[PDB]
Amino acid sequence: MLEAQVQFASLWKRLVECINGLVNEANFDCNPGGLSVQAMDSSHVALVHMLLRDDCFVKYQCGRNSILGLNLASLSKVLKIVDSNDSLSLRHDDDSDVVTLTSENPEKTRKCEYQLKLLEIEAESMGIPEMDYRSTVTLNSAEFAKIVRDMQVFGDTVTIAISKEGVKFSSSGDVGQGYTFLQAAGVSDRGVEVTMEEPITLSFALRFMGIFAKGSTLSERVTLKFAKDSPCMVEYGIDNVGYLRYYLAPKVD
Amino acid sequence: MLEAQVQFASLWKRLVECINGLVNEANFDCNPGGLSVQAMDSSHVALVHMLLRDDCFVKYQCGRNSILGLNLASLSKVLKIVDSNDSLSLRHDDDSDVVTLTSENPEKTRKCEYQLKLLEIEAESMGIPEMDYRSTVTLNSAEFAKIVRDMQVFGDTVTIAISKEGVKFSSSGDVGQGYTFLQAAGVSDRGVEVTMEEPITLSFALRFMGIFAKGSTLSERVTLKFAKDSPCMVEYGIDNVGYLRYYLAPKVD
Amino acid sequence: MLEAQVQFASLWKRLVECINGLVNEANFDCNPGGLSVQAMDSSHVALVHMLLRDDCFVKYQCGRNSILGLNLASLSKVLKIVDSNDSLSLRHDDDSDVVTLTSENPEKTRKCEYQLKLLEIEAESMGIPEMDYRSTVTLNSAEFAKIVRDMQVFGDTVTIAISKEGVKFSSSGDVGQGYTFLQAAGVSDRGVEVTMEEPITLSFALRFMGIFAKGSTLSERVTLKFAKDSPCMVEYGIDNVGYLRYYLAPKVD
Repeated sequence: MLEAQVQFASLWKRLVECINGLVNEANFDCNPGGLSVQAMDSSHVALVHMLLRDDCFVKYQCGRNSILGLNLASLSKVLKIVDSNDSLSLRHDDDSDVVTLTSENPEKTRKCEYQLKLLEIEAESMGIPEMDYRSTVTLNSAEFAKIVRDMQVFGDTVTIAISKEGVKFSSSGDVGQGYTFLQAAGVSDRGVEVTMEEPITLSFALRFMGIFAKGSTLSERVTLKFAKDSPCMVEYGIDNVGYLRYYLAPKVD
Repeated sequence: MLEAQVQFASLWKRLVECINGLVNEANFDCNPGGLSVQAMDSSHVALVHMLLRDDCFVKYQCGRNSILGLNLASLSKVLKIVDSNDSLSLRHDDDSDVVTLTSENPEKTRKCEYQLKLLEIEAESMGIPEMDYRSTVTLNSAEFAKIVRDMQVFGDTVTIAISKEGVKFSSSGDVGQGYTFLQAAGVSDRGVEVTMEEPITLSFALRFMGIFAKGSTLSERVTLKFAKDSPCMVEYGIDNVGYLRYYLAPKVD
Repeated sequence: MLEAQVQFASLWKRLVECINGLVNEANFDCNPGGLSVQAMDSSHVALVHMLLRDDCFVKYQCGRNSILGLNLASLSKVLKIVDSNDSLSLRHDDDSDVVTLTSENPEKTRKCEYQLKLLEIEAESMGIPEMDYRSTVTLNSAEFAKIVRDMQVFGDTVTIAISKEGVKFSSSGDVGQGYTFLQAAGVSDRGVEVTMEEPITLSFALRFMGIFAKGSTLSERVTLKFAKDSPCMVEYGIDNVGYLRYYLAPKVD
């Protein structure tokens, strides 16, 4: 008999969005740890890990370690109609086969309740190739989102070069050739924060880069980790309550 | 002969929207009382009745009861171009076969004039239902619009359950099952008012409540009236110079 | 060598949009007097002339008069991505065959470089039509723009009529008939400025007037010159650094 009440429904909304863009169904591992979603796309090139630490909710209950699959496509539909600044309780009951969403006014005068059938989804299998180590770059999430969305006019293959205090995005297509340089501002105190062990230059699929970048709604900064010849990682982190990561394979030559 | 000129054309633009949702030609009864439209949708389930009273216009001249058939499609198209803050004169001459919309700039520097051919429309049939209403809820027009656009994600029939302190809007369907609930106590003399004759519960095509709920461009509040086994009424008041009133058959067996 | 950096990219962005809606490829003559584009629509009925005087750029080098033909589709695409308020520099090296675009932050913090392949476009026939007569009218660009879009709900041919008093745009079609009238009697002494010799009433292909009107993003005002049985002209002066000028064939039975 799980329960998970976040305070501003806007979060769930911005999440399911990001994630729906990559898989249309997925399992919600509910542990008293918190909620997590792990999943791959249909072409098995990209990974989603999302954590919501139990201390992220304003209520919580997971004595059990239950799993709930559901339709993201449908959750996305129900979530679009849910006011941004309403509260939102996820809920289950033993073998119910139905999860139930519950929105309430701040002023406690509007109450909505939505109920989705669940699935019925198979074991995750592949997950968590780790750990990149070699180079880290951090930057403006929405800056980043733009840069991908931008490169896409050229090819659907971005190339990321990590230089001494440099991160360079190139692409090629029929149109021609673009790039974008970002020098590293550093380092304190109260811009781009490269931190390489290496000049390393991998490249990636833009379709998928794009899917990821939708994350910029959850976090102002975004972190990119690389390892020559390994699944790279893009991490959007909630400040005190969890993270969203994507891993994606390089192109090989 | 008929001249009828409103100050700000926004009002016309907004109204033809409301009603072009239900029917695409209507007869306008023009009489010295003012303009009135009364129309029924092709399936005979929903009736519109709109009245702009004579004083809604900055000036109004209607010797005799003439009837003009107008293609709401075309009208709507022409109103889309007329500016919100311009004035609009609707005029028709003795045996003119056409009606003419003239619009002027507040500063009289610009003058637009549009002529619409006018149709002959088979007489709009069944008459206004009434009257005794067990119940009467009155909530925010814009809220109500959201509620019916919301319910539409589920299925296309909305059940409206009326309680004291409550009115429940429920759906069902392939995506699942929602309900939005609005409560009604306090506070005189300072939400959602309700009225005690009985607990009553009817349901209705969402297709049509949708068409209705565009009424929220005309009035901050909408009023719902209901009676057992009878056509509900949704009335939006136009600034105390007319009303837009809709009626829909329950989806009873 | 050639090198032409404008201060705010906005200009090129709004510019390519204008001409891109007339031809999808065209020639960029760059002489030391400035940049010029002459272009004819495929249907050989209408004409773009566009100049930007050398004083218009923050840096401008053009010792000899080289031509660059290039794809307006691609160019439009690249400039959608470029920030309005970034600098943007245009370069071509001896016979390079590729032009390079270079955007930069005001604060030199992000740098972008795009490269496009150029082409050979064949010279488009007839120079520009010379003789102009005493019909003129100058209005708000944006009001002009609205009027075409407006007149287009009726037909596909606007009829422009210059009188001492004002200019009359009219149009007919399925929907009905419509006109817009504007006047210019006096300013006396602090929008419309007619200055004709004789009354003159031509008509025109709305499709193109639409295309032309996009110019309104360039200049707050717009001048239309006419001449009995001749191609009219629409001029959008850039603010003393250039002009965008369109020529269209009248339509006579």
